[PDB]
Amino acid sequence: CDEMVHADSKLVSCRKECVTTGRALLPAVNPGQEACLHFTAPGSPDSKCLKIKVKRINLKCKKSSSYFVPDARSRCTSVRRCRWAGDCQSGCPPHFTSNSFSDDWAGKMDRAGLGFSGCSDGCGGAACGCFNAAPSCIFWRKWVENPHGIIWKVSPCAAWVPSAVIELTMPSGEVRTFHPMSGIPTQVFKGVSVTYLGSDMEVSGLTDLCEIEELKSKKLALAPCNQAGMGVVGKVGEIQCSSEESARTIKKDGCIWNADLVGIELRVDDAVCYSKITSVEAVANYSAIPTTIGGLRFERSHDSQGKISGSPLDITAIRGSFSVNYRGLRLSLSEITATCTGEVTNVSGCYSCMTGAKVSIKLHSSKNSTAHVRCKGDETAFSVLEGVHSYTVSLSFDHAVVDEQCQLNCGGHESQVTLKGNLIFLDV
Amino acid sequence: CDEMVHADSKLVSCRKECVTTGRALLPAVNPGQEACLHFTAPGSPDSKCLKIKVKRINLKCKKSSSYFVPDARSRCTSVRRCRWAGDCQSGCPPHFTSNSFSDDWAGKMDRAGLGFSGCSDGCGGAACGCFNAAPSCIFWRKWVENPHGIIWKVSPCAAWVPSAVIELTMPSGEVRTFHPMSGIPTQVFKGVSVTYLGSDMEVSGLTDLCEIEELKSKKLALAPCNQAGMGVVGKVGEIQCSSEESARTIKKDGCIWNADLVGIELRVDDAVCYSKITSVEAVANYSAIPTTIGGLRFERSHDSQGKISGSPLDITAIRGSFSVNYRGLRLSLSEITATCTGEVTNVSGCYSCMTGAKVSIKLHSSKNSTAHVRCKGDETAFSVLEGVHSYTVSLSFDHAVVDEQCQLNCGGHESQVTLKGNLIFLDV
Amino acid sequence: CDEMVHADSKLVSCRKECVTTGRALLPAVNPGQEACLHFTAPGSPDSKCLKIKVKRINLKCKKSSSYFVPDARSRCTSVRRCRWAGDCQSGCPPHFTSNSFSDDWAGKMDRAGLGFSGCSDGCGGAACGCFNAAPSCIFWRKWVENPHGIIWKVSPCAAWVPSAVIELTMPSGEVRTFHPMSGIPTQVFKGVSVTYLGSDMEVSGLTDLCEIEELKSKKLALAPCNQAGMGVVGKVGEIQCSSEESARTIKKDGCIWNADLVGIELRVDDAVCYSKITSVEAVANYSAIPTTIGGLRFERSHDSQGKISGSPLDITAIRGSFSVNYRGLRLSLSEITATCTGEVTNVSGCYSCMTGAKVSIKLHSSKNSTAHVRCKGDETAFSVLEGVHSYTVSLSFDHAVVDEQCQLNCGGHESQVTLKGNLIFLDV
Ligand SMILES: *[C@@H]1O[C@H](CO)[C@@H](O)[C@H](O)[C@H]1NC(C)=O
Ligand SMILES: *[C@@H]1O[C@H](CO)[C@@H](O)[C@H](O)[C@H]1NC(C)=O
Ligand SMILES: *[C@@H]1O[C@H](CO)[C@@H](O)[C@H](O)[C@H]1NC(C)=O
Ligand SMILES: [Cl-]
Repeated sequence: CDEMVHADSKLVSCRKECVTTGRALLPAVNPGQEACLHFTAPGSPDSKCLKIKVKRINLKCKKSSSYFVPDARSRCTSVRRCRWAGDCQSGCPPHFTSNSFSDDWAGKMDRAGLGFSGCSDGCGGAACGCFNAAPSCIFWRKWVENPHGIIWKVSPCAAWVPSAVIELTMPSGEVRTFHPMSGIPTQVFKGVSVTYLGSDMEVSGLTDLCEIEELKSKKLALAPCNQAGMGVVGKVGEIQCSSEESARTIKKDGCIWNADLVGIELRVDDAVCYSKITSVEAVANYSAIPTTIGGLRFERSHDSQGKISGSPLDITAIRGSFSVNYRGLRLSLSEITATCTGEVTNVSGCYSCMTGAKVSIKLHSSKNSTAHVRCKGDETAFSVLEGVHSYTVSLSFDHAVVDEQCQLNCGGHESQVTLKGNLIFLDV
Repeated sequence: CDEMVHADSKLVSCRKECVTTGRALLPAVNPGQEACLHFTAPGSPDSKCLKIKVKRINLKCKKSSSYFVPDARSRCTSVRRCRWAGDCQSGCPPHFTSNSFSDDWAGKMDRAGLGFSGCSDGCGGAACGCFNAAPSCIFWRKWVENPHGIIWKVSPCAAWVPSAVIELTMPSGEVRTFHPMSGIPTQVFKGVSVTYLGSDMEVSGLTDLCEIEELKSKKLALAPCNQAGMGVVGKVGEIQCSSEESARTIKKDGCIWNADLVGIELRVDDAVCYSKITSVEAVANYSAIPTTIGGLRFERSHDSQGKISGSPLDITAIRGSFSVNYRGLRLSLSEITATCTGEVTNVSGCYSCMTGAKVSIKLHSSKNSTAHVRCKGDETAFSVLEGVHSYTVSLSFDHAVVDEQCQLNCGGHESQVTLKGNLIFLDV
Repeated sequence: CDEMVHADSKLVSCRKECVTTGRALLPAVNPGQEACLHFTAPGSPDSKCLKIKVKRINLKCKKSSSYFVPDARSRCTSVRRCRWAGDCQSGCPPHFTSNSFSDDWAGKMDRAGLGFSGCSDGCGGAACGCFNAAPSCIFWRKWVENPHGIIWKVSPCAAWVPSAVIELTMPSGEVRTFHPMSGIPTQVFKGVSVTYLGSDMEVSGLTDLCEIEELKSKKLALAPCNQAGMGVVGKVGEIQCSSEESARTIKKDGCIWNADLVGIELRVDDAVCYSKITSVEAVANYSAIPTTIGGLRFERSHDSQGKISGSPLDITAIRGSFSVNYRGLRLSLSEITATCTGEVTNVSGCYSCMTGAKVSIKLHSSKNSTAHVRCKGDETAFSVLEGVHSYTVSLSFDHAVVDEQCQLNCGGHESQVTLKGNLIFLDV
């Protein structure tokens, strides 16, 4: 097993009772690493074997206020009336503001729909067909509608919190996998308890991301977005609604937007509509779960405290700590370093991209361990299994043609592998 | 007294002036947790008691450049002059640019204020009241003003750093509360010194936030904003000024903006003003201190290193570490586990929101300790005091009606509590 | 030789054979701090000296998808044709959309460039030079182009990862300097190995930054930007291209933009172009490296991964951890505390700014150590050398005139220093 215990002590704890007790500290346990502790009673040379393993440490999205986003399509129309016809009596009437409708539009329109209307001056003379010679009125409105009724629920991730899953193997052979309470001792067997002291992750300053979920396809995505109530043009949430029903038809009462998302000019007798709306569907496709951002792999979650869980691809970039309290027993450790040799089969993917290149490598390891791969461009560490298995790791490059040598290491035994491949650049 | 010492050692330290010394390691102490260390001399058979407690670990806003924002109101005006009247003598004069003013606007306008002017062509013939038939001139200006003179100071938080407040109890009973220097030993009494080794915090990737302060009400807020010199439309700082005085009237001499924050459409005989300005008063009211963002509660600070200090609601998400060096003394520990039972009195607030629901719980604790509450949807941990006291904890829910059971745990003694209440969804 | 070892233990390590081994834990080592370990054999007076030092811990930009940004300038043109001249036969022809070009534009236009065209009505009657009285047609196009051919490559930093550099001094005096792999033991000499357990940095929630590099000057900057494919107006990346070739002339096949970055006002016979494009050169100039953001100094990197390395100015805000495994040897430590006295020579710079004021201080230290400076306005810590040297440190103030007392400390020896200076406020 692995070298995980880095401190062992005999302590005198009191309440006035006082008992001599043993206490071991495991300060840095990466996921996949395993400690094997043996406890021997005074009378019997037999040892009880306890195994302590960090199965996984998940990053959980700590959400802010959620909102809904419709699949918006731009729309507009316009009608012109002479200076003595219709509502246009001596210019634009004062009541025709941004939420006004004209009876001369004749097109099917949602009176409760989200949009922006207005009155403006048009051509006047008889050369454009008006008895009056002064300029006329052009009643126009630009608005958005949601055909197909596609809706996403957007939840910005205000922060990310580690959630550990530990695996403890009893001397009886029973395996207990659970999310531990930090600082709370877990009684494993007679005289011995295990306490999870907390988690550490070396990745910091993660860019702002949001959980995006389509309400009737249930597909998940993770991408930047606006906070609830914000409408910065160019991001998901520029059009947002406070409920699913409001987003179904984009109603005024529940949705907000920036009216400049639809461009409208005013010609003599028509209007051209220029959609400036950012496609939420295109963002959901590009950022679809599973995805890799900032060296963190984000996938669908196996628990209920968040549908998305994250973890670094470099397995040594996140760690747990343990305290083992044992009384009436003597501690011994099972420790051996690992060895591994490797060959890389293919190197494909993209360079200077968010995902990073994909390096395929087959590797034989003497035991379950952690393999390290270090190039001049990037480094990573991943868990490997005993025997011969193939692995696909993510390494970043900044050039198209890759032909360099990198180092491979398990437990201090260093080897070399050959990366030969070609990478592409993604469009924006 | 809690279980905080996880390693104790006897060392041989030299300077060669070699001395045998003891050193205890406290690697993970949450705020509210407390260690009790007893030291006995080889001669005297009784102990001196030293108590080490992490009172608080505060997150301090590491500010970038600050700026000032006014309570801005959109505004514009326009006048139309025939081609042989007024300054319009030969169409729009080239000198009349974005900072030019017309003496015909007839408004008590601030000629030093931030805004944008311009001249455009209008209706020409006698059909719109001009003897000349060539097209007239429209002198217009869109600008922004600050009635009531309300100003906010905005300081973007480029990063957050932990600031620990530790509390040492001497055998004399004297309590010393101070912010320790990491790595600097603090002499407590004869032969013993304690050293703070640093702080750890698990919440990562916190969204960009800014300290916002009203200048003559002093009320604080924490919300997203532009950096200094940036003017993204839709966030605080779209209009920003380099001094309090320039923001009082929004002077062009010290303020910057995007002129598209105000839309102006030119029609004959008047112009309509489209306000696209984000209400800073609306943002500061919603994000008012105290506020809870991403599992962190931000409140007014008790020190002088910034007016806002943050801390995780789950107190086990932040921790400090100590080293205790003792010479000529034998270390013994006071350690006892806590038990608690509780009942939940009220469950109110919102769901799927930034702050989270509020769970009120009466709890009896056998000692100062940490209580854990784990539900199927969320989990938290909070400090409790000895005896019967009431607490208000924040738990997140994604549905309106809450009627479920959750687990309560102090020191590995688990009981159950029932949550009943109704929650509302926040509007954007 | 500082006090870095906080735990030493004797362990029984097995693989049926077992062996007794010593293991020392160094849980918190700041940059510049050094541990001195001495190993003696039971029957031998020969002592072997081992020095463990953290040279520095660097933050590395974990890059997202890269893109290219040109130095764009606004441009537009316009022509007007009477109702029966040119393409204007029956009003504006429908086949003239945003990507159309009129053959009557005088200046030569890049028909493959990025821009936006359109047809609009204008003055009609003989008062503006047309026989027909119906409104004429105005053919216009607003676009951007890249004179001088200046291009930047932008790489958003999705996250930051620490990268430690340690140096080990052998008993032979040899110094071995390398970036360690976390968890991999480094054999130093017979019976002793050193393992790096990981890095902790207390700075969290760092604002989103991007690496900006001019392709032909190689100058670097670090500033906020748009993600790849995003075009929020007001940030770097509002105009972005997927290749250096597309950015050389701002072609449409590879670049994207928001057409509202160029404003066009169509008047009777001319067109005026309004540029609201954010100057990238101004951002790269202001944010040029080396720069200080959020208490972290970002400088040109000395390694191969990334051109930029970050590190806290407060050296106690980042730390490494070591484990020393030694067999058949007894451990003894060399530990001396430091003393230092100092006086500040000059206090200049800005207040309420991202960089903070710069404080120059001459300081006499008895050894290599860490000096702490505590004011009521700010606190920092920096590495000092043995002897008398001058240091420049960054401390933050919120007022213009500084007249306050501050405290200096090395190894628990506290004195006082008197900062006096004047600071200025930066414009937006
Ligand atoms: C190695 O890992 C595999 C899969 O997790 C497991 O089945 C096997 O028992 C492990 N080997 C050990 C624990 O020796
Ligand atoms: C429990 O905490 C309170 C306030 O934090 C303190 O006054 C009291 O002395 C503590 N009880 C102990 C240390 O036994
Ligand atoms: C002090 O630091 C300097 C520079 O880091 C180094 O050259 C010198 O050897 C150090 N002194 C020691 C290790 O005693
Ligand atoms: Cl972080």
